[PDB]
Amino acid sequence: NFMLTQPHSVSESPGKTVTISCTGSSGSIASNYVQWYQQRPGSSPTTVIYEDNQRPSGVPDRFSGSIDSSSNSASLTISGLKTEDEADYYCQSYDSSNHVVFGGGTKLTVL
Repeated sequence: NFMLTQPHSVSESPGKTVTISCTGSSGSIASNYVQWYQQRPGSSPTTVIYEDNQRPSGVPDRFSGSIDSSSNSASLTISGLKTEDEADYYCQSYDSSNHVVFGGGTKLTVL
């Protein structure tokens, strides 16, 4: 029953850098690839990271993904924060049965 744990909320001011973490529980974060999605209200999720740290074409380079095996976590880091970045973010991976697992989500507020 691999699960992904995310904090509810983060906030930061425009131009600064914010980090959203996603910690593996009942399994290792490194066993399967982590994706990150941006999602606005009533809209489908947008991929901002796949395969732990790959950006889809078009996604600004201020979005970066990483893995910290020592904390069993993955992180989405957003630098040079913009107002348009205010949104929900979900990490996502797979359990030992290759079924999809989502983090609980984080709301980013740009102050």
